[PDB]
Parts: sequence; C-alpha cells; structure tokens
Amino acid sequence: TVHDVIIIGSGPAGYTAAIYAARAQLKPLVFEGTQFGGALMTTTEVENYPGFREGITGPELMDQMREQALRFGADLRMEDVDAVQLEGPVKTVVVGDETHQARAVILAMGAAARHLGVPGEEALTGMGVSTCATCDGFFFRDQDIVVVGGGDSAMEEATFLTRFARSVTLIHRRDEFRASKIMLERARANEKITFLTNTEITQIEGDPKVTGVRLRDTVTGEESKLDVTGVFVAIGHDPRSELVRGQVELDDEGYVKVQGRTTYTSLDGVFAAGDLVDHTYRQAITAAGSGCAASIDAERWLAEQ
Amino acid sequence: TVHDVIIIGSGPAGYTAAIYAARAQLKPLVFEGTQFGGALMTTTEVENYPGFREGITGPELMDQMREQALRFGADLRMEDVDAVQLEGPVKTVVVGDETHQARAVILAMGAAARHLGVPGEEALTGMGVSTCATCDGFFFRDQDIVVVGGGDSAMEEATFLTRFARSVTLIHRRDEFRASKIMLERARANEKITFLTNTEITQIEGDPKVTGVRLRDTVTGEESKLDVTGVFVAIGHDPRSELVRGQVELDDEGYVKVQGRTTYTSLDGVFAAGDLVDHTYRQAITAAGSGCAASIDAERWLAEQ
Ligand SMILES: Cc1cc2nc3c(=O)[nH]c(=O)nc-3n(C[C@H](O)[C@H](O)[C@H](O)COP(=O)(O)OP(=O)(O)OC[C@H]3O[C@@H](n4cnc5c(N)ncnc54)[C@H](O)[C@@H]3O)c2cc1C
Ligand SMILES: Cc1cc2nc3c(=O)[nH]c(=O)nc-3n(C[C@H](O)[C@H](O)[C@H](O)COP(=O)(O)OP(=O)(O)OC[C@H]3O[C@@H](n4cnc5c(N)ncnc54)[C@H](O)[C@@H]3O)c2cc1C
Ligand SMILES: Nc1ccc(Nc2ccc3c(N)nsc3c2)cc1
Ligand SMILES: Nc1ccc(Nc2ccc3c(N)nsc3c2)cc1
Ligand SMILES: [Cl-]
Ligand SMILES: [Cl-]
Ligand SMILES: [Cl-]
Ligand SMILES: [Cl-]
Ligand SMILES: [Mg+2]
Ligand SMILES: [Mg+2]
Ligand SMILES: [Mg+2]
Ligand SMILES: [Mg+2]
Repeated sequence: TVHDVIIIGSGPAGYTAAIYAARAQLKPLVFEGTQFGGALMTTTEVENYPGFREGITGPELMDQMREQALRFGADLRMEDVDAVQLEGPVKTVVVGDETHQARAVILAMGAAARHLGVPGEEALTGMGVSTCATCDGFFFRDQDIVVVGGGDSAMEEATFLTRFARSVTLIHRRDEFRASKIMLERARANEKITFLTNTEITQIEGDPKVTGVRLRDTVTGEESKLDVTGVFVAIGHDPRSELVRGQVELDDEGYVKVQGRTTYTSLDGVFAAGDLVDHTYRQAITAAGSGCAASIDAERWLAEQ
Repeated sequence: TVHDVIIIGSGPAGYTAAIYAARAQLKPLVFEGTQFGGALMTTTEVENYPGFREGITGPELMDQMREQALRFGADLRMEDVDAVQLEGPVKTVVVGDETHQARAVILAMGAAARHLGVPGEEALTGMGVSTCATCDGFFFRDQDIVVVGGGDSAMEEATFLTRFARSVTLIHRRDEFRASKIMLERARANEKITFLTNTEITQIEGDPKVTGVRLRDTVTGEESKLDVTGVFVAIGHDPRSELVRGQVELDDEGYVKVQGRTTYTSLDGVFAAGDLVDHTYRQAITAAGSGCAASIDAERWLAEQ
C-alpha cells in the first residue's frame, strides 16, 4: 500500500499540509509524534495568529487544526517516525516495528528551542518563562526581565524587549559573544540593557509566576538571586533534521534547504515546510503558510508523475 | 509626522502585517481601500484556512483579522492610495488630496482575478461561480462544470477538478492555447475534459445557483446554451502593481520581485507580501504568512536605521 503522501510532524506546518492534501483527495497519512501539536501545544496565549480578534490558547488553536485535518480525511497517527528512506519513487517511514510507504513525503518536524534545563523552567513556561519576544514581550510592560543567550537571537530579543520592559538583564554563560558585532553593539548602546557574562541560571523561582532567577558565576562559582518577572530563553534552536541528515541537503546549522521560493528539497518527491526550514521568522502563521505551499508543491509534483 | 510604517492593502497579507507591526508598537497606518478586506470579502466559505474545524465565511474571517489589527493599535483607513513616492528615507502616499509619510512601506495590494465581465457572474459568485479549484472544487462532486481560460492556470484547474466533477468543459475564446505543451497535453489525455475553442461565455444562468452558461462562437457567432452547475474562471490574474511600476522592480507579468526568501523589494525600506508577489500558491494562509514576514522584515530593517 503506497500512499500518495506522508507528512511527518503535527505543528502548524504539518496540519496545514494535511488539510490541503486531504481536501485535494490525497488521503494524507500524518505521523504527529507522541509530543504532538507542535510548539504551541505548550504555550498559553496566541494573540498574533490572524483570525482571532480576542486570541486563542495554543492548545485550542492546534485542536482546531487537528480536527480540521480529520474532517477532510487525513489519517492522523500519534506516533514518532524513527527512520526514513526518502530516495527513489517509493519512500519508506519506519515507526517502531511498523513501516509505511508513499510517493511523496512532506517534512514538517519543526525546530526544537534549546532549553536552560533547570528547575522551574517547565513549571513557569507561559507563566513568565518565554521563548518568543515577538509573542510575549507585550506582557512584560514596565517589568524587570532577563534574556539568556549569546548570539544574534539573544541580542535581537533583548533590544526588541526594551520597548516594553523597564529593564533587560542579558545573561550569558561565557565572557565571549557569538553574536555579530552590529547586534552586540546595538545591545551595548541600549541604556535599558545590563550584561551579565560568565553567568548561568540554576533555577527559576515562582509561586504561580516567575519571581526571580538563581545565578551562578561559571568561573568563580559565586551564586546570587535576581528579582525578575520574566525569563526569555534565546540560546538558539535545533532544527529537527536528524531523520533526514545524509539524505536531504542541509545547511551548516542543520536546516533543510529548499529550492528558490518553493518547498522542494534536494530529493525528488520530498518537500519541507515550517521551522525545519525557516530560521528567520519562526511564527505559527508562517509555518502554516509554508505547510500549505508544501502540499500544493506535492500535489503538483504528484500530478507530473 | 513621519510614521514608522504604512501598509497598503487589507487582505490577509495587509492585516497580518498590521497585526504584527501594531503588536511591535510601530503604530502602523493602514490604507485598506474602499473595496477593503481582500479577495475573501467576496467568497462564501473558507474551509482550508487552518484554525476553523467547521469553516468560516470570508467576511467573518476578514472581520476577525481587521478587529485583531485594531485591538493592537493599527490605524485603519478605508481609503485607496492613489499614488506613492517610495524612494528615499521618507516615503509618501497620496490619498485623494491628503498625503501621509513613513520610513517603511509594506505593499500588500494583492492581485485581481480577471473577470469574464458577463451578466450573472457577480450574482452567482459563491453560488456556482468560482475562481479557485483548490477552494471550491470539493463542492461540485459528480457535477457538470466549465473552466474558462487558455493558459497553464486553466489547464491546471480543469485537470485538478476532474477528481471531483463528473465532467469538465474547458472553454477558450481562441483556437490557440497559451498554456505550456505539458499542461495542454495532460488536459487532452483526461477523458473527463472536453475542449470548446473559439468560444466565449455571454451569460451565466442561475436562479439561486448556476444552472447553465450561454455561449457564442467567436468566429461564426453561433450561440447555444450548456447546462452546468459550476463555472471556474481561470483566465489569469493581474497583480495590483500599478502604483509602484517604475519604482520597484517587477517581473514581466507585473508581480513585485523580492530578494531570496524575504519580503525585501528592490527599494530600501519597501517590502511586499501576498498575491502582489506570489503567482504560485495564491491562498489566504500563504498571503497571511507573507504579511507576517513583511512586518518582521520591516521591523528589523527599521531597527537598523
Ligand atoms: C513556548 C512557545 C510559544 C510560542 N508562541 C507563539 C505565538 O504566540 N505566536 C506564533 O506565531 N508563534 C509562536 N511560537 C512559535 C511557533 O509555535 C512555531 O514557529 C511553529 O509552531 C513552527 O511550526 P512547525 O510546524 O514548523 O513545527 P513545530 O511547531 O515544532 O511542530 C513539529 C511537530 O512535529 C512533531 N515531530 C517532530 N519530529 C517528528 C517525528 N520524527 N515523527 C513524528 N512527529 C514528529 C513534533 O513533536 C511537533 O509536535 C511559539 C513557540 C514556543 C516554543
Ligand atoms: C472568490 C475567491 C475565493 C477565494 N477563496 C479562497 C479560499 O477559500 N481559501 C484560500 O486560501 N484562498 C481563497 N482565495 C484566495 C485568497 O483570498 C487570496 O489568495 C488572498 O486574499 C490574497 O491576499 P492578499 O492580501 O495578497 O491580497 P487581496 O486579498 O487581493 O487583498 C488586497 C486588498 O488591498 C486593497 N488594495 C489594493 N490596492 C490598494 C490601494 N492602492 N490602496 C488601498 N487598498 C488597496 C484591495 O482592494 C484589497 O481589498 C479566494 C479568492 C477569490 C477571488
Ligand atoms: N541544546 C542546548 C545547547 C546549549 C544550551 N545552553 C545553555 C543551557 C543552560 C543554560 C543556563 N541555565 N544558563 S545559560 C545556559 C545555556 C542549552 C541546550
Ligand atoms: N482583464 C481581462 C483580460 C482578458 C479577459 N478575457 C476574457 C474575458 C471574458 C471572457 C468570456 N466571457 N468568455 S472567455 C473570456 C475571456 C478578461 C479580463
Ligand atoms: Cl547529503
Ligand atoms: Cl544514509
Ligand atoms: Cl524600475
Ligand atoms: Cl516614476
Ligand atoms: Mg521529536
Ligand atoms: Mg512540540
Ligand atoms: Mg484597487
Ligand atoms: Mg478585493
């Protein structure tokens, strides 16, 4: 049984691809993962996804998307793809001890935001701990917050956040910065930003919400506590391209490369969408847009065979 | 008074750009047009926009988007931009006898679908007359329908529609086809497609919904009537780039060109999104995704000044 298309991933890119493929009568087979629903399934509020004048929670939005895909006939499986064979006319995905095949595959595995890995980070996620200044900076008006990281991401998040926050403490575990000189220099010039180098967070305090961070000097071991009400983690992303490394061309940071303004990868019959590809915007609406494009690409490519 | 950003257009690209720019505290000034709300403001059902398990009407979706932009502080004006000056640090838009200025401009004027221009076309829009096989082909299962046009668009729409329709009559006013040989040959091979060359539609019949089309031979003048329940107009699109021709680089069909996978045009401080740029996907979700990207591009570009 060779399916027309298999989709790997269940964030906005994967579900939008599933909606379009199903409505196109391709009977898409979608492997959602056991941690299904993408990055929004673990935020509280989504206010910048167009179409919801008063907002919607991340889980509510993903459940709409999932039920929408189901309504048009997508075959959804809450299982992880463990391995793929993507070269040639018939592609194979392996799911535990089960195999499935398809003429086209849409890769929508997303990117993992790096975690601090400290107590309180999970408990206080959406309650003061954020990954997304664009999304959440709004909510920290006149507040004292931290940003963690040493690259252009952290510099961009920190300087952006000063238009809301009373103060931004930028914390980095080294005394050297991997961020570009321009981004570094913009952060230095901003009077609302204080730099804390050679510093790591060991714990995030907060009873319902973030009240502070515990700090350790990575050189001397000196520990202290900072009172803050927000923690923005900006230590980088890891695109989830492990399944396809060695089969589909990746850039030096592991993002799947695509041709021009399409979703076509280096492999015939293989398309890629969402934050697996995009290291620039990383929003739900852009991932959904690219998931649509992947399905239209796949449909048109299938019609050429 | 020089604004940070002006947005021209009020479809999904323009409203999503407005939402992001407003949430970024850029106080975007948005000229919606008198025919505001984009292409969806004149369809009935939008079923493939992810986030609505049971669908939503086009006007309901656009009103959500508009109120969402308002909620975050967008300044919305239901007026047409009549002329622009986009070169240099301060850009000007002219609206009747009023002028407005901004450091960045986001172009989101969309593309106009060409119309047959015959009686019944407007009355029966969304009631049998469609512009979008992806969107509406679903609803014509086992029905006899027409597709109008002579290019790759019409060939693609007609062959796609045969997976739903009982029959597809492809009508073209010439006996020569501007579509590529592959697209032409695929349509010829499909047993559900009948070709009617040298034929124009003079009227679309239908009491609540499409019941037939009146036809004229463009050579002999012979007229007849075809019983059909759907009419898909696929005679091409005109991107709304007239305002910016001679200022921003356009491709040979008039679409605004953008740099790589960004929204940057050939002019510093000018960004473009939606169907003004995209001649491939032309969906609401993709236009919304690109409107987000234009605002993020614009925000980051503004921060560099
Ligand atoms: C805390 C947080 C809050 C956010 N808030 C917002 C917001 O308010 N607005 C906004 O626009 N964006 C927000 N974002 C960003 C947005 O969620 C992402 O940009 C978007 O979800 C990317 O979608 P994607 O489909 O490419 O990947 P993801 O959302 O990462 O989805 C990929 C999914 O596929 C699954 N998958 C991966 N590999 C496999 C495999 N091998 N087999 C099976 N399944 C697999 C994953 O487990 C995951 O469930 C937020 C992100 C985070 C982390
Ligand atoms: C009948 C119909 C049904 C459709 N159904 C679907 C569907 O179900 N699903 C789907 O995904 N897509 C659908 N589409 C396509 C979708 O609507 C478009 O792809 C999308 O709206 C493009 O958005 P855009 O913002 O780029 O431009 P548009 O939607 O064209 O919006 C541009 C807006 O800006 C305004 N504007 C233009 N020039 C100026 C100016 N100089 N000054 C001020 N304002 C100006 C225009 O009047 C218009 O209101 C449909 C299209 C049509 C025509
Ligand atoms: N995958 C991955 C790679 C690198 C990191 N860096 C990191 C981790 C924890 C902390 C911390 N508590 N303060 S600064 C910091 C930085 C995290 C995850
Ligand atoms: N802008 C623009 C340019 C070209 C067209 N072509 C056209 C118009 C009407 C009809 C018809 N009634 N049957 S075939 C056809 C084709 C329409 C609009
Ligand atoms: Cl390789
Ligand atoms: Cl290998
Ligand atoms: Cl020019
Ligand atoms: Cl000129
Ligand atoms: Mg995983
Ligand atoms: Mg996830
Ligand atoms: Mg107009
Ligand atoms: Mg319109």
